[PDB]
Amino acid sequence: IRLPAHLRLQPIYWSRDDVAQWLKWAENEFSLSPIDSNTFEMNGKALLLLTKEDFRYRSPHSGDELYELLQHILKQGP
Ligand SMILES: [Cl-]
Repeated sequence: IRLPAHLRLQPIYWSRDDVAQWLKWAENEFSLSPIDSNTFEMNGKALLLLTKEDFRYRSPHSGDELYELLQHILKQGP
């Protein structure tokens, strides 16, 4: 993945602006339906506490994909 540099940190340290940039990157990188940043106005800590369901309610169309992408990020190697 061509993850942005500042996002190479462990997601537990991502800021709220960092998560804003994360949604921008994914939508562009994976051609996802638009995502409002206001939808996911949170830090990395709070974002990691979300369920794929929660992502979907917040983003009905590209929500679950973001969840799984986040899991890939977290899962460096199987
Ligand atoms: Cl913050």
